[PDB]
Amino acid sequence: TQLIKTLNIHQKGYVNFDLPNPKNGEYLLAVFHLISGGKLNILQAAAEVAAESSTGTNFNVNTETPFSKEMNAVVYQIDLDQNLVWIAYPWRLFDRGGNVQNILTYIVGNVLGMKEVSALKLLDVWFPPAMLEQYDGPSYTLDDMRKYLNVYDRPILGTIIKPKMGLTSAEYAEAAYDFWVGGGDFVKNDEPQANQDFCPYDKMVRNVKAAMDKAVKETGNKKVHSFNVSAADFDTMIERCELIRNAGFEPGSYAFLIDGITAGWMAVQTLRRKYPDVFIHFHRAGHGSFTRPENPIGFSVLVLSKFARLAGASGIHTGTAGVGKMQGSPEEDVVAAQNILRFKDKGHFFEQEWSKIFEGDKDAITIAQADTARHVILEDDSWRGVKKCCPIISGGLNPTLLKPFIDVMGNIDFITTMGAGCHAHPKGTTAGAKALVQACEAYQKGIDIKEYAKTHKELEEAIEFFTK
Amino acid sequence: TQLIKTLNIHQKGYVNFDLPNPKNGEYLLAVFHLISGGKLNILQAAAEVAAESSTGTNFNVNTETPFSKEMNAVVYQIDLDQNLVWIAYPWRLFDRGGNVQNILTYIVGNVLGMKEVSALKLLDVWFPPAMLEQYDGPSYTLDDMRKYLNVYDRPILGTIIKPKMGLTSAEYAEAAYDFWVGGGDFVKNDEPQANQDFCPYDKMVRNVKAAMDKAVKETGNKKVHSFNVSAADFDTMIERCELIRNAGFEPGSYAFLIDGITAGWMAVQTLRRKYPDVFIHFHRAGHGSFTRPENPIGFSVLVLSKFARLAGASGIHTGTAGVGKMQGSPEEDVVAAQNILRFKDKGHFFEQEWSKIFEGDKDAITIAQADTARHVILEDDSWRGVKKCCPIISGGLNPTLLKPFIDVMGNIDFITTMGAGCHAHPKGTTAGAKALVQACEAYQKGIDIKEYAKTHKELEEAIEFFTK
Amino acid sequence: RPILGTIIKPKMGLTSAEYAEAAYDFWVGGGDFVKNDEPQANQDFCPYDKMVRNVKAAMDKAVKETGNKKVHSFNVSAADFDTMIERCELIRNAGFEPGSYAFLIDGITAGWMAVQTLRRKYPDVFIHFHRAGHGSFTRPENPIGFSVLVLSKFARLA
Amino acid sequence: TQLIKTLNIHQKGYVNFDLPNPKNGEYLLAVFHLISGGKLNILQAAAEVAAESSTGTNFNVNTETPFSKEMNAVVYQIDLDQNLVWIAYPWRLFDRGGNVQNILTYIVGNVLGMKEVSALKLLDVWFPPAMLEQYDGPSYTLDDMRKYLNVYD
Ligand SMILES: O=C(O)[C@@](O)(COP(=O)(O)O)[C@H](O)[C@H](O)COP(=O)(O)O
Ligand SMILES: O=C(O)[C@@](O)(COP(=O)(O)O)[C@H](O)[C@H](O)COP(=O)(O)O
Ligand SMILES: [Mg+2]
Ligand SMILES: [Mg+2]
Ligand SMILES: [Mg+2]
Ligand SMILES: [Mg+2]
Repeated sequence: TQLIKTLNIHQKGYVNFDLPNPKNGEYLLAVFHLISGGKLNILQAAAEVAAESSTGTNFNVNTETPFSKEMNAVVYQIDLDQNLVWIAYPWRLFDRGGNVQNILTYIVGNVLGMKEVSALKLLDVWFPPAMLEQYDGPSYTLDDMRKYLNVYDRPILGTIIKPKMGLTSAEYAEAAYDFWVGGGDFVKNDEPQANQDFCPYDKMVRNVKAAMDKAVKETGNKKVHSFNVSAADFDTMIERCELIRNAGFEPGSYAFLIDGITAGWMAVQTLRRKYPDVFIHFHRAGHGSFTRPENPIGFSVLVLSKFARLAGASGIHTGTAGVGKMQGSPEEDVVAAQNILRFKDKGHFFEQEWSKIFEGDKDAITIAQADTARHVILEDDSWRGVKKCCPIISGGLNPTLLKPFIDVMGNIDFITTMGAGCHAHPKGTTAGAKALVQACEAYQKGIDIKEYAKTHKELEEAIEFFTK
Repeated sequence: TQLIKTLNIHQKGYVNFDLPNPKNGEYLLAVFHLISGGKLNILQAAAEVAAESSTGTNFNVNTETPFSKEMNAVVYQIDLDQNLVWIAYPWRLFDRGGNVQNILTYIVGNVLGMKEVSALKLLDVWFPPAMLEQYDGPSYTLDDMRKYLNVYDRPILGTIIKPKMGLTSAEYAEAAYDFWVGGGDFVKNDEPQANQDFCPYDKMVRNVKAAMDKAVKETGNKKVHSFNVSAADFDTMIERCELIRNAGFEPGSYAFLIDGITAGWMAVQTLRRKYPDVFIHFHRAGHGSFTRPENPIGFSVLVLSKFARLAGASGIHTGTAGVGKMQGSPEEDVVAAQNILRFKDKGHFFEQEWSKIFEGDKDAITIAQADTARHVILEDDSWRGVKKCCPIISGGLNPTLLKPFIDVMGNIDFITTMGAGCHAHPKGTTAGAKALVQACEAYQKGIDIKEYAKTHKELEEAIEFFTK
Repeated sequence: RPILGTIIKPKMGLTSAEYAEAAYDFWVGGGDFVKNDEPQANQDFCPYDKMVRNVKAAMDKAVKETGNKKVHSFNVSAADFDTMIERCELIRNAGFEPGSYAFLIDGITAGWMAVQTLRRKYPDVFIHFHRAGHGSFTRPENPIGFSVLVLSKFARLA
Repeated sequence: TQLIKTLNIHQKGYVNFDLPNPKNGEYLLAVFHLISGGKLNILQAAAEVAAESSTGTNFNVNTETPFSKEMNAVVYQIDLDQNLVWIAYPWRLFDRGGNVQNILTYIVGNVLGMKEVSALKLLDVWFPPAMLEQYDGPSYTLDDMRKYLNVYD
């Protein structure tokens, strides 16, 4: 009321507390933690943020048409105690053809640089079904990799080949084989692993193909390697992708890892569209400045995961919820993982149903019940909703912390990669992989890891090394 | 000394205070503001940051080869009062072929997410000449656009067509013509301006071509439009680029604008390599979470500008140094602009010469003296050094603030775009452009804007509107 | 007068820009001929294409400044034929003035087949026979081998 | 010691007897039987050979960068009785793409023609695994021909 009266003529055009239905399908919804930078109240700063993020500037321009005002972002709700502002963005503003970076430019672009706000954090977003129809979403999912690996009822066990850099193609392939033949299913390139002169990319791909062939023949179990395809340009990325394709691995045995933050959302969308049959591994390296709680300006991990799911990433790192070495808590990481893995989640502020069909459809209710029961959904009915994005759990994880994270995760529908958790095991990479599989089996059987390690030497050695 | 003794075996491998020559060409140099997250001193947290950013993890992995330890990032200097840590990264770690996002993944990637640090801000970086040889740098520069525009001895005057979104192709072209025929040289797409359904991209390009043709014929002066080519994927971006190319504009009359942060560094490098003859307009929308001083985790504006120059961007927004609406001060913005515009700058912590030749070369000294004298350098001798990256000054700027920013800028070698400074002028876009040109002429003649506006109605109206 | 030439020292370790700068420094100082050192190739710190482009720019600058033509001898010895011809075509499509570039081949290490292939594919290009490794054949301290005269005669025949 | 003190400034950049790990993977190792050709001792001749076979000449050139010194071949060991010199060549010097004749041009190229040495025989070389990854190696082997011929034992 009073804050509305404090608004000038320009700011009033971007504030509508009497918006009749924010969830009518015309508006993406964004909740911002907002603290003004000085001399502006919360509502004035929110109006400036909405103008700078939809259509306007610090002033009313004389070129403003009545049609332009329809595209205005409007503040439709404010919590004064929490400093929360809700903004409805007409998704007509966004670039057509499922352009996610255009959305990020609108909502988490210039507004982060504004001195009018001392804190601007996009906590959550809500995608209407009409807007959700515009975007690709995932095409390859965790269920497809589960089918390829024949891994069900447990998290897909993965590793990151440590050292991060400095190994040759032969050494990297040897480490990948050592993890694979030890029982591990998933091996990923470290995020900066690329065509370095001491580890050439084609040699690395060929050696990884040979190592995976040997591991598959020895264990009788399929294996998956996630190749980092982040390059200087598109041509190098697609050349590396085609090099992986023409190796040639079995279909499903390789995933395309892209550094989403650094390489860009364009690279993620290009990989998703060019290779819909390949698991797109979204690596979120560099996300911290956006998502760290110490940083007042940015967007939450939940928003990043939601936009990664929208962009078509098959999976994205979500965080260990403070169990690992990455910041910082379960309330962000587990919530984001549930939101990207579930057909419907809470989440932080918006009830996000990833269905693209009518709200009260009986088939939608059946799909939600099946998704809650952990059955595969959207296989023959992919039009109904967005496919799930697989959470990927990494960062300072050893087998001893496998059970606690699941205790925070609430489920086992995720890929877990442990670089130092296995390669820093005193008895080698294969011993670390065996210890990880032993910890997973102990969790599956309900046996405590200390009790389980009495008959499993690798698990006991991992507990002894990783407890100090 | 004591902090070195506090280090364990793993951390000692990433700390070398006795590094004999950090500037030997083997190491990129990075200065980090670092505050530990808890239970770790400054040296321990710096060692973890260096390990996580070069080769290692929280532990020593048994796969580590002696060759791997050579690629270790080493902390070679620490200021305890300022909480500053210097890390030398062997640039052998970085992906070959001039991949900049690989560098960003190494140095400002995973380390931002580490809970071991409560503050981690990359304040500055230093590129050795041997490393600088590996990267493209700019190919089209501000000097080429100055030659095309026939604009010398004053900043290139530019505008952003406000409203940011909501105008049709005809209205946008009309606003661009109104600025161009008013004396303004440069018109840019707003950062999210793309193929929206109400402003189709091909229609916008054709209408902008017609408007620029009309403005060029009426004024007898060439004009430049910067088109936003940020798309969902590479194919859409190149389709829009080719659409601009086959419009067909005069060569030099169009620039390719890319949202570098959101669309990604891969898009910037791809635009640089595919179109070296086109001004690559780096728009840094979303940079704030990286660069805002309120955010303890990220990298400085200077580092972003330096990496944009390395990636081949012809120009990048640098900030109004607190004069405009964007945060927040001259010490970051002006320093970054000088570092990307000069052949050699201070800068924050490293003396960065952008020459790729011997440090004491007489020709290098002559080139530096010519660059200080504002002569065009590196035309016939582009091997010698990296071409300058033009600073672009935008954000809450009206003509009344044109003189003060130059007072902080120390030069007029920049493109200045004013969206609300001209389109919010009460007498229209052409009146705003005339007021901006009048303010520029008043600065060039030393006449105060209040004195100059007595014989120039547009400048007086702009002052009256923008002084309150 | 003899054609004045130089070899860019250091032999290795210079970037493409530093190499082109040294070549320009010799060229603008009155020197006519600049050659790749015999192992100078597509090293990671001095990429071959960047070296060729920078040498082309430096030769252009020296030619305009001095008003005299300049010649650079590029080492085209590679691992295989395909790499050698790729480097040769990279030199040709730089594109230098015809006669301003010579092809340097390590005739002993790379082999006589490389020398003959360079001669037959590029008869209009000066074939620079570098004889690195010849000493074991030609050193007087070595009782087994062949004289320098024999090596020169077979080079001229090839 | 005394041979180290006999060296000049130029030769000292190609002699490092305190090389910490010659087998760290950065260096191809070469052992040379070396007898100097007159007025140079074993260490000076070895330094000249290392300079001529990695980056240097008979003098210090003014174009030498600090990066260039990182590519210097260094004599890291000497057997005075056997006239043996160990030189660590950073394999960064070698042409990329598995170029073997480039390696031979470096190590057994110009140095054979030097008059500063009266005997220069490369007895042995050691390839680090990181260097060995760069090169092809045999693809068809004696085992393949044994399988084709059905000839074993
Ligand atoms: O390099 C690394 O740090 C990791 O490989 C983990 O290594 P360790 O498991 O051996 O520690 C992961 O890439 C990061 O955890 C990603 O972070 P996030 O999951 O938060 O996106
Ligand atoms: O939408 C905007 O906010 C602007 O068009 C400025 O508009 P006005 O000039 O009309 O205010 C610019 O894109 C930002 O300033 C970029 O910020 P930076 O220069 O810091 O990268
Ligand atoms: Mg990693
Ligand atoms: Mg139904
Ligand atoms: Mg010079
Ligand atoms: Mg030579």
